Amino acid sequence: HWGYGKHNGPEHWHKDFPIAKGERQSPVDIDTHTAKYDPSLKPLSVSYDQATSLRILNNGHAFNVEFDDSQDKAVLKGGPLDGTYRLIQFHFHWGSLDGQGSEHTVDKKKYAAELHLVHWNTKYGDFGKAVQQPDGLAVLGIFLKVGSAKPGLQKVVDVLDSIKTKGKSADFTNFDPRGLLPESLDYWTYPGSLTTPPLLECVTWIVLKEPISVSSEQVLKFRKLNFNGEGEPEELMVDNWRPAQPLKNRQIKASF
Ligand SMILES: [O][B+]1([O])O[C]C2=C1[C]=C([N]C(=S)[N]C1=[C][C]=[C][C]=[C]1)[C]=[C]2
Ligand SMILES: [Zn+2]
Repeated sequence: HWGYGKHNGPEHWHKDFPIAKGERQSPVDIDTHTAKYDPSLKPLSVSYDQATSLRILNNGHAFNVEFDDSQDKAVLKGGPLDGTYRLIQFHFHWGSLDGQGSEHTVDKKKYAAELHLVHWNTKYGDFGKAVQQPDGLAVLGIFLKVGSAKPGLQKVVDVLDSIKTKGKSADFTNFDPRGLLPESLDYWTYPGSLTTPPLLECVTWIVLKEPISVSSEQVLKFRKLNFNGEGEPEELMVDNWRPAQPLKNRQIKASF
């Protein structure tokens, strides 16, 4: 099936998922000089204090840390959002080299990786229903730049040996996602899509201006993961990012 190889990568996805050539595809390049400051945009409201992480898993495309979303424990509200969006999971996209890895770019600059905190609009009842709606998901995107280590990220890095291959999972309770946020919540926002098949156009993207810093060792360990399943030929999980797509008829708004 789909992947990030030369034979099944982003340039091939449109054959099975024609929406790949849609009107509101992600990611996109964020041109800082063209983004429109919108004084009407409200501050984001990230309430993760009651977050309940459950487990971490390697699904062959990235590693996902899942949360209990059967109640309004960890939610995202405010900003450009109407309503309450519940955190269901987070994952990253990264590169084979420090100079690439993020999906969104800023004035064409690529970061070493990009964290996606995925949330779904509770008015739709469940995640499956939400992805069929234009305002079904709110993904908070955060860039990672290589520099000093991110203490909060280390708990995730240390458990990766236990989910090296596709289909492996491990218990991952009591993880606090607040440890993954930068100091500032200034952001850019635009309507887009999942950056992976089915590439549904159901996402309100909220991308933070301020990157978090992670050490070269932390991202290096991301690169030791495998796309393949155990017992299959080893393919390192790197460059699991889709390149910037045409902005088309959309405006990127800035909260600052
Ligand atoms: O492209 B992404 O990596 O970036 C942001 C993001 C990504 C993937 C998903 N999708 C998830 S969690 N499940 C899913 C599975 C099947 C159909 C629809 C959705 C959600 C958010
Ligand atoms: Zn993602």
